[PDB]
Formats: sequence, C-alpha cells, structure tokens
Amino acid sequence: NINFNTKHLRKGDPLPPFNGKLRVYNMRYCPYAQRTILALNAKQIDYEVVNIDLIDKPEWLTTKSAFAKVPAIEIAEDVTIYESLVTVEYLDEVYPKRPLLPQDPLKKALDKIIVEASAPIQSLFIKILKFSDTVNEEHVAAYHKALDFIQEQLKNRGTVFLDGSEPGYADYMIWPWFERLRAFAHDERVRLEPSKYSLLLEYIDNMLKDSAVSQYLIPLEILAKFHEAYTKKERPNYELLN
Ligand SMILES: N[C@@H](CCC(=O)N[C@@H](CS)C(=O)NCC(=O)O)C(=O)O
Ligand SMILES: [K+]
Ligand SMILES: [K+]
Ligand SMILES: [K+]
Repeated sequence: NINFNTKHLRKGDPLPPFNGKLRVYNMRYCPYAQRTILALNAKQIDYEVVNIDLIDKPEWLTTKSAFAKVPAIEIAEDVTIYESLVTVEYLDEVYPKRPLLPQDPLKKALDKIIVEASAPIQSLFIKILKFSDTVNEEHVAAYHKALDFIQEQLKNRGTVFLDGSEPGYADYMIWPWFERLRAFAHDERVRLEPSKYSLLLEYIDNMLKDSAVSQYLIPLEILAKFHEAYTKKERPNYELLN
C-alpha cells in the first residue's frame, strides 16, 4: 500500500500537512533510515514516507529532525523522534505485536552489542564510498573482525536468524549494510571468501526473502548507479526509482 519512492523534497518544497498516519522522514538510499522502514514493515505498522533531498535540504527539516538527519518519525503533529535506533526502540515499546527486541534484558543487551559490532562495516562502506583513497588495511581487517564476530553469534545461536526463526532487532538493525555489501561484492576489499563466510552468505540469502526486507530492496544495478555519483563526486540523483 505504501509508496517508498515519492519525490525527495528540497529547499522550497512545501511541508505536507500531518494527516494522522505515522510518518517517516526518509531518504531512499539512507541505510540508517532503512532501519526504521524495516522495523515498521516487519511490525506491519501503517505509515507514510516523506523523502528528503539531503544535498538541498528543505528549510523545515530541523523542525522535525533537530540534527538535520534522517530518519525521523512523526507520531503526532509536531511530535517527532529521530536517531534510527531511538526510533526503532520506541516503535518496539509502543507496538507490542511482533516484538523486535528480546524481552529478557540479557538477551536484549546481546542484540545491541551485535548491532554495535557492525560499526566497522558501516565505516568501511562509507569510506570506500566517499574517501576511497584513504581506505587502508586496518579498516579492511576491522571489517573482517566485524563479520567474524557476527557470523560466530549466528553460529552459536544455531538459528536461521540472529533473533530466531524470524529476523529481529539485531538482524534488521544491521541488515542495511549487508544489503549494500552485495553491491561492493566486486571490490576486492569487500568480497567474501565463500568457505570462510558460507554461513553469513547463507544468512544474507535468507534475509533477502524476509518480506520486511524484500518489499524495500533496491535493485542492485540501481544501487550501483547511485553509489557511482559518490565515487565521481557527482550530485546525487535521488529519483532513480521514480
Ligand atoms: N546516528 C544517526 C545517523 C543517521 C544519518 O547519518 N543520516 C544521514 C543519511 S545516510 C544524514 O541524514 N546526513 C545528513 C547530511 O547530509 O548532512 C541515526 O542512526 O539515525
Ligand atoms: K551513509
Ligand atoms: K553518515
Ligand atoms: K556502475
């Protein structure tokens, strides 16, 4: 029912009036904002998306998102939450069905640790994307430590997904970087050796089939095109899907 690909709004664009639907201030290619989409999808919460041009930001953005970042959710008129993990934790507390976070505090903590474990991945991706020349071997090594740790958590838990037979917070909150890893899979510093990472590669295949993931997937040729702008220092085209 939801259109993920309405125009990204720029300075001079009007602010659509609140209409009752929970609203996400998003940008289609933002992995951080993707966390909020995944959560909303998995929990089957009705919502609407307002896309934001991050190069030429709407004047009224900081009104909704103090740090001028995405995502932000608006849960009522002029009442907003931002910071991706903050938004997801709010939705999990207020919408009880399909709980993303473990109820047991210890298990909850482990999930958050796992998410933190993906920082080196988040880091390598943004470096390769925007500061590619500065990418050294500590970055690449840290990234591999990151993958090792995550795979091992999955191995130890023995389940299909980090959070069980259905993906949960840990899965969804790291997923966007795995979605992106797929498009970096022919840069040599990212490609995964299939013996070492066969369990992780299998998990990624299964994630692609989760309906919260699949309905929001970016076709890989589109994502590569998008990334291309950055590596050339071009002005982003936010409308490739529209
Ligand atoms: N810690 C924040 C970070 C989110 C973030 O970095 N959003 C980026 C987009 S990928 C952004 O809005 N950058 C604003 C800019 O272009 O200055 C979160 O988890 O929500
Ligand atoms: K980014
Ligand atoms: K960033
Ligand atoms: K390309």
